[PDB]
Amino acid sequence: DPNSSSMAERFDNLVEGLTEERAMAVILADPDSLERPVDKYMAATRLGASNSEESLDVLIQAAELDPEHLFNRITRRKAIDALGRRKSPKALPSLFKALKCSDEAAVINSVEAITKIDAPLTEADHEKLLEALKGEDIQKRAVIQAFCRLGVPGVINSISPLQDDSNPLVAGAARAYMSKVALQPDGLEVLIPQLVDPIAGRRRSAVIDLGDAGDVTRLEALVTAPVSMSLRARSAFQLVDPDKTCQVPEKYAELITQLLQDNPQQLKLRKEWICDIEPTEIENNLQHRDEARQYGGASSLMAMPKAERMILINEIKEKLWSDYVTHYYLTAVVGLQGLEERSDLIRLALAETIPQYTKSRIAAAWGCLRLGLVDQKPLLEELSVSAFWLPLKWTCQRVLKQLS
Repeated sequence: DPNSSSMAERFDNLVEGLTEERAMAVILADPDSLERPVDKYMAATRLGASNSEESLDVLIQAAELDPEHLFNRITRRKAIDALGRRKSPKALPSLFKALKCSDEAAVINSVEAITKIDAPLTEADHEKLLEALKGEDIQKRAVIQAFCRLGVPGVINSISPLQDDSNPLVAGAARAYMSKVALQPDGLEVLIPQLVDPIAGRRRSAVIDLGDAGDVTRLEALVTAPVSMSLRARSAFQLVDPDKTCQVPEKYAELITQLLQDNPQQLKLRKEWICDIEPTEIENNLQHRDEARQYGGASSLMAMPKAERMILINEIKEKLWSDYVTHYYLTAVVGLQGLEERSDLIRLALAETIPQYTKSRIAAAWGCLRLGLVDQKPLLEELSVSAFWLPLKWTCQRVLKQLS
């Protein structure tokens, strides 16, 4: 319910799906013949949330849909995301033919789907997946990361010289593989400056790759990279809790804590990202498309003397509280600085059940500790056990054990 505190309007897209018996019926038909032809996409999405063997073998047929059509290739794409969600090895033959295809969006879906299934691939399978590797760089990067996560060392001869590909998106991936799969943790030093590259795609890539690499001594580098906390948290938990056991070793517990508290004034920010300490400049940066800029806006908002802050915070909030981006930096600034006057936002954000605003529950949980909001314990105790996302489940646990 954050549209109610909102001059800005966040519009959801609610589409009415199908049942399972109706989905199976329409997913293979010719869309020329269907009452509501849009039903052909929602049937793959719906059968991916199913569990029956009959529905899985219908998804395999939608994954083998004749691409001479335009309407059947889209449905083939969603059956392939669907077979990745189903995580059954029965899909593997379907997905490997998609590798051989022209529509390269179903190739990139099919690889990621094979990654999700995490089944044991054969020597022949590794070779077909290597054919996909010689596409173009956005596809190469998905093929390398598939070997990196599947943990497939036969292809070491192919990924190895990519480490010197000119595109950091391909090369970073190939160095991740060399660390994770071939156990040379040395290729990663390139990524540490790339965590503050002027080009946001490499900055995000570097966060992505350093977690795929499994070199936990890179954890401190993630703490301060101007990239979305969610990405940094996800990669940091791939290093400290590789098995998603919801337990961080207490040797790292403070380095994870400050990654998750995401203090904009202690992140590594270039001069161009830091805006002036003025009402309209804080507001552009928070509205910017790039997180590096946004951290600079939240950086200077904190820097503003408290009196004007208390109003700037308020006006910005009544303007954009439904913007999940602005909703996060507001919650964080209140909690990081301990602004007791805006204790209401720390409680609002922690109660936020709409999944988009999750990072804000993290900022709110750290704010309850900083502010001593012990009345929130029945809600922290709830998340400590049933919060779906690990960095959130773990944050509430840390706050509970030291909330007095």
